[PDB]
Amino acid sequence: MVSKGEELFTGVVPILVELDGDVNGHKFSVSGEGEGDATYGKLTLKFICTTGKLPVPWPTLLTTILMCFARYPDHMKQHDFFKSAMPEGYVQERTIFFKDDGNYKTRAEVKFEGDTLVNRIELKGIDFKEDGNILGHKLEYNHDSHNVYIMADKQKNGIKVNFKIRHNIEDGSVQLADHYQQNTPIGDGPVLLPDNHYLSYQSALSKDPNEKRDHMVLLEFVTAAGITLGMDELYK
Repeated sequence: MVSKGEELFTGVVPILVELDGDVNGHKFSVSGEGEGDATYGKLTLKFICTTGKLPVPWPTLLTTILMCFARYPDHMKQHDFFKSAMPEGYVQERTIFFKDDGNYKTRAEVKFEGDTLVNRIELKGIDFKEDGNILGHKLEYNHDSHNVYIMADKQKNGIKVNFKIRHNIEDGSVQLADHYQQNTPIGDGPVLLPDNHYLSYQSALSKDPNEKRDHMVLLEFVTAAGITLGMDELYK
């Protein structure tokens, strides 16, 4: 018997992900599996495009395909909306605007099914350029560190989240992907509404040498942190 969602994350938790996508009319499905351990903010997953070739680069899907696995330090545990909403889950919705190119709109449900934390997602992408960095597969196979800023959404009883991913391109340029995100509880019970804070992300992208299908192996580390008030040196 558990009184708080965070109690479900004291050990290793199995994960499943299932994604149905449609980008410029190219339809695909992705299945993922692995495990998360919130005590050190780790996720490890393997994803497979089960319908054939992925029509977009794996790195553009990475933010879409589990913030409940962040490590929140003791002094911040009262700000962890994500686990508080468990086991019933939360909905996570985004629009991601790729600068000078198309956009993804996503809706996901993250919730326990039996002992397993399951992320089920629909993604629709429109207005992409056939010869742009996305459909043209010009992204490097990596995803650099990023800090995502979170604030409470009082009226929806959830949170709002914005961040700007800088995807590296083969030619040395970057491709910006503006993320706008909202999460709301699935259940009707109380959740923690957090003060403003950060999640620090790292992601390491690899391939399984024995895997011949289109796939991505992913490791994420995620830890929560507070903010500091920047000051211009003039004011110090």
